[PDB]
Amino acid sequence: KKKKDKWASLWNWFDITNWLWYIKLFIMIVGKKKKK
Repeated sequence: KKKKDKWASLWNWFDITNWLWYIKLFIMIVGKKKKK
């Protein structure tokens, strides 16, 4: 493999979405625990 590439950046970019995936799930769950 070689640095400097569209795929190489995907590792540094997707890295931010790795945990961000859970966030989207928190936005929903947080609405359930809310209750009346």
